[PDB]
Amino acid sequence: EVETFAFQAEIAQLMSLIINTFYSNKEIFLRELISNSSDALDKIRYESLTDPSKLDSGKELHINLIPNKQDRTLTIVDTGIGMTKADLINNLGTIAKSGTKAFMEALQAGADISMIGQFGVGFYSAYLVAEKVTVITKHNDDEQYAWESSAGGSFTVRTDTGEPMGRGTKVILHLKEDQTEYLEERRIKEIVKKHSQFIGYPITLFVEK
Ligand SMILES: O=C(c1ccccc1)N1CCOCC1
Repeated sequence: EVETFAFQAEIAQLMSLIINTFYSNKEIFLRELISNSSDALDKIRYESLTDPSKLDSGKELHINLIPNKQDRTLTIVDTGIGMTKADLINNLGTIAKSGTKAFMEALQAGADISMIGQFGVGFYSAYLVAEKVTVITKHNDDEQYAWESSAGGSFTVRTDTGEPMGRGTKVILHLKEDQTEYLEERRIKEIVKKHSQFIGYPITLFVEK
C-alpha cells in the first residue's frame, strides 16, 4: 500500500534548483547528511538522559557509511531518534518551507549551494549526487516506514517490510551514473576527514568485497 504525495511548491523549487544549477562542489552532500545524522543522535541521547528506556531500541549511537558498487548506492545509517510517518510527510522533520525561502534569498545575495545546511534543508543536497533517494526510518513512537523520491514533484511513503532497523534512519542514495566517485573508499575518507572531523559519534566506512 503506497501513498503518493506532492511536494509543497517551494520544496519542489528547492529540489529543481539543486538538480539544475551548475555547481561543481557536490561533495558537501555527505557533510550535510552526516550532520543530520549527528543532530538525530543528539536528540535520542537527550531524551535518554531522563528516560533510559528510550534506548531499549538500541543503545549504540553511531553512523555507518555503506557503499555498494553493484547496486550503485551509498547508504548513510544512523541510530538516532528516527522519524514518525508524520515527520516524513512534513518534509523529513524539517521546516523546509521557511528554510527554502531563506536559502533562495541568500543565493541571490551571494551565497552558494554549499551553505544549504545553514537553512535547515541540507537533506535535499542529496540530489546533487542521487537520482533517487530512499529513506528508511524507525522512531520509538511509530512503525518502520520508507520514503522515496526521484524529484519530479512527488514522493511516496509506505510501511517498510524490509530488515527491521531498531531505531534510526537510513538514507539510501541511488547515485547518478557520473557520481560514482562517492562509492570509492579513498574519496569518502577524504570527504569525511575534510568536513566531518568534529562529529561526536563514530563514523564507520564499510568496505566492499
Ligand atoms: O552557492 C551556489 C552558487 C551557484 C552559482 C554560483 C555561485 C554559487 N548555489 C548552489 C547551487 O544551487 C544554487 C546556489
